[PDB]
Amino acid sequence: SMIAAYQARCQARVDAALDALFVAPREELQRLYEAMRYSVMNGGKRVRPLLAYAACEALGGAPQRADAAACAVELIHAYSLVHDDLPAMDDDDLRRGQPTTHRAFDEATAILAADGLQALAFEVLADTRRNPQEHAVCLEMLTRLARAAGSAGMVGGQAIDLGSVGVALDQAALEVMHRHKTGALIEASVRLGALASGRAEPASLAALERYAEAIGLAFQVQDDILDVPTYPALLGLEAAKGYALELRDLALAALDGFPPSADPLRQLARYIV
Amino acid sequence: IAAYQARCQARVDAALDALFVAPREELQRLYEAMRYSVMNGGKRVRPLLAYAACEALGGAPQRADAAACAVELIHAYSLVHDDLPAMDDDDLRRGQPTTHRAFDEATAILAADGLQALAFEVLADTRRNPQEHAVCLEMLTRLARAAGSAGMVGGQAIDLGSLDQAALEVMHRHKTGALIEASVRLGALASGRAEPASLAALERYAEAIGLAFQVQDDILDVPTYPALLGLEAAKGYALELRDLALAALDGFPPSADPLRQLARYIVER
Ligand SMILES: CCCCCN(C)CCC(O)(P(=O)(O)O)P(=O)(O)O
Ligand SMILES: CCCCCN(C)CCC(O)(P(=O)(O)O)P(=O)(O)O
Ligand SMILES: CCCCCN(C)CCC(O)(P(=O)(O)O)P(=O)(O)O
Ligand SMILES: CCCCCN(C)CCC(O)(P(=O)(O)O)P(=O)(O)O
Ligand SMILES: CCCCCN(C)CCC(O)(P(=O)(O)O)P(=O)(O)O
Ligand SMILES: [Mg+2]
Ligand SMILES: [Mg+2]
Ligand SMILES: [Mg+2]
Ligand SMILES: [Mg+2]
Ligand SMILES: [Mg+2]
Ligand SMILES: [Mg+2]
Ligand SMILES: [Mg+2]
Ligand SMILES: [Mg+2]
Ligand SMILES: [Mg+2]
Repeated sequence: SMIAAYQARCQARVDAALDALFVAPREELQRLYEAMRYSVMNGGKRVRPLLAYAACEALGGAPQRADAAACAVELIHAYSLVHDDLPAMDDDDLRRGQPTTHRAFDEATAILAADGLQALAFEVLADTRRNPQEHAVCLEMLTRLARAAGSAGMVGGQAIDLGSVGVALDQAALEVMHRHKTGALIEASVRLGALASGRAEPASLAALERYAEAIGLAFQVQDDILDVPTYPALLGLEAAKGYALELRDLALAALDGFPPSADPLRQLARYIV
Repeated sequence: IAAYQARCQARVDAALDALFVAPREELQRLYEAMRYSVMNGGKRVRPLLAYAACEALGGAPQRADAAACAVELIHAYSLVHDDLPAMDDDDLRRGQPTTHRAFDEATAILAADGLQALAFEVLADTRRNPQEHAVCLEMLTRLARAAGSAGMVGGQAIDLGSLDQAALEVMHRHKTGALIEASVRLGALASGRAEPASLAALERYAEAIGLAFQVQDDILDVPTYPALLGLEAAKGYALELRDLALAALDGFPPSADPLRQLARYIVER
């Protein structure tokens, strides 16, 4: 499809940029940097960089402008996975059939590698060579990423998730959890791409945020459907399917008035379901 | 400078205290862990440095509030992770349960991850850190490079990956030097009066004191400086480091006295 090709292009672009980020400054840091590289260069689909690139092109921006945004979101994503896999959390030996970072290396090294990837995400956005936007915009990007990645966003989601082991969640609570744990970063990816366009305005940003909210949930509902507290458990399988379609429609409706260059976002919304 | 310290401490604690309000109820416990990890009665050396660097260059100290917060937030998150079972495995810090004991291990990992996000948030926030934009960006750049795999986190890995004196110093310069230097650099930037020669002088200062802390702590506890150099020679080196710090400040005006007093204080403990 058009979306499969767009994804492959986004993936190649962000991987080339990311690949350059993992050279140890000196020899004693080689293994730390190898763990960082292992944690990022893992053949991931790069959905968050796709969203950044696509939001940028949806507002008329050349996609290379969003390279730093794309790297930063993926660096936050990657660090999150390394921490999530740790024995204190999900305790997973494998991710996509490969040894998790703490399994490949060791637990200390994985914690640190990921800590350094979070630093690096902020580094790339603050770096005016790598992220050559107007200064006020670089700062806004950093602000939005920090709020999305932190205790009010993604890390908060993780805490909500750990804090409801034992509790039977209803749909509202499930959605609170999801909106933090994954929504915040998906929204930031769209917001930061849009900012990288050089043409953001408040109406277009707010529309793109409605898009991001809808697709972020649509991802979760559809994943649950395909794995068949989950959406099908709550609603039954057919009604979950209906809801996935309702979310796709909300996303497409949010893009009303956008030009043909927003097609990749429209295509993705449909693809998800 | 015990009184200057206590003032820096009260200033930064007031600003930090305001950062730990959970946006909603489901996040209360996370935010409590964050607070517990920061509001721990720490001496706030890094904020003292940021404030004092700012004043050394003629800047009113409140201009450095965000820098002070950011460096302390990085410092605090680093302690939580350093205390974990996979690293130093400490049950206590300053006689109190470590965050992973008071709460739980996942919560401690997460609380600290959110402190690191928050440090960058505070510097990028033009209300809390109201400098010129290019200066905000430069502060963020320097903190990110200092906190990350090329600085502080690198130092942790070097330590775990381990010694002659050169190698000990490589380790220290990453593990603690990078963040001490960033604290001084960020305060200096917050002054609005930074210039390259002064920034370079202040960096020499920070390099010297960072090491002076480590040398003197090893001396007092008697791969340590006394083991490596001999006890009396380590004492000599501590003085040498203090003098390098004071020399780096030669030609700064009287408002740099707090930095001078700290250099002496370190080696007089
Ligand atoms: C540490 C913050 C992570 C926030 C959510 N991540 C996407 C976690 C990764 C997951 O999607 P994954 O299935 O483990 O990949 P989880 O089910 O554990 O939530
Ligand atoms: C080895 C293949 C395992 C399953 C692969 N996907 C389900 C992983 C995607 C995820 O991590 P996510 O939480 O769905 O986004 P999941 O939890 O569904 O697994
Ligand atoms: C990422 C970790 C960087 C932290 C560097 N030090 C401040 C850690 C704390 C120590 O000083 P502490 O004595 O545990 O407080 P350490 O001796 O373990 O280095
Ligand atoms: C295996 C340790 C080699 C690194 C240097 N030290 C001896 C570690 C011990 C410390 O971190 P600790 O706080 O005493 O555990 P120190 O502050 O003495 O450096
Ligand atoms: C780099 C600033 C040093 C400030 C003094 N330290 C807190 C003294 C205590 C130590 O030596 P200790 O291992 O706690 O005894 P640390 O490793 O924490 O530095
Ligand atoms: Mg998980
Ligand atoms: Mg998991
Ligand atoms: Mg999962
Ligand atoms: Mg320790
Ligand atoms: Mg340690
Ligand atoms: Mg200590
Ligand atoms: Mg020491
Ligand atoms: Mg120690
Ligand atoms: Mg010791």
